[PDB]
Amino acid sequence: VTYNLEKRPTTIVLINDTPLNVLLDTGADTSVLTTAHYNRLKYRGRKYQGTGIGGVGGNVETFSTPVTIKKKGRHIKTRMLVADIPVTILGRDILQDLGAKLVL
Amino acid sequence: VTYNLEKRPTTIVLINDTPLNVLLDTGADTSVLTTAHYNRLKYRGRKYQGTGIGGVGGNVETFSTPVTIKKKGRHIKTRMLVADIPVTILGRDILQDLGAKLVL
Ligand SMILES: CC[C@H](NC(=O)C[C@H](O)[C@H](CC(C)C)NC(=O)[C@@H](NC(=O)[C@H](Cc1cccc2ccccc12)NC(C)=O)C(C)C)C(=O)N[C@@H](Cc1cccc2ccccc12)C(N)=O
Repeated sequence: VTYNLEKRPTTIVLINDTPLNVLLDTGADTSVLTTAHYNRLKYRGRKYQGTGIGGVGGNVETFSTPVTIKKKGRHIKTRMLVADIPVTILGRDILQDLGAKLVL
Repeated sequence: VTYNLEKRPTTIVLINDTPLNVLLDTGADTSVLTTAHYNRLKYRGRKYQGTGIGGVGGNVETFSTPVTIKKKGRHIKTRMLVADIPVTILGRDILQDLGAKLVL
């Protein structure tokens, strides 16, 4: 599917068997699940301490956690960061894995 | 051109006749020039007070300024926000104008 950017590009993905609406963000180097979302997952793996991320408002502490993402018939097994951010974002690391491309 | 997201999707655009490397960010609702970049523009228009933007680290104050952007043979005349952020970002407002699309 093609997102023309009239609205924020969001889609539902299954993370640890829980359908979540996520933002597809080419400006995010890495993917981050909101703490609220991490707490609603049907299954959770261990929490590994992380070393933060930065954005427009400064830096925020993170932890990392193992997840399985299902979308586009792919089963991706990776680590995602967790942080108190406003929305769950799929960044370049997972976007590359799913085959997403930005065309200008 | 197609960005496969192995690296941050950046490109050079001319803003007020000044070539700048900008980040193409589908996660940004609106475009923001860094203060450093605004100060290096060959030409600058008036500054209009704005009402901030938010991101991962909280909110940051902004002002808006009229600009002309040239890229892909288009001449776009619009307003961009200015703020002390780490990089200049072209968000959905300008991305839509240039015809960019994200494909998943
Ligand atoms: C972890 C992600 C980080 N990237 C980023 O923060 C860049 C990424 O596009 C982010 C997603 C947004 C969703 C947090 N975008 C923004 O912050 C943009 N905000 C908006 O559009 C808001 C959206 C927004 C705000 C509030 C609530 C929202 C609820 C739902 C949806 C959107 C929401 N609208 C407004 C009107 O306030 C700004 C750029 C215009 C990142 O890649 N960090 C890097 C490198 C880095 C370090 C320091 C500062 C950076 C600043 C920008 C990009 C990268 C930066 C890293 N390695 O840590």
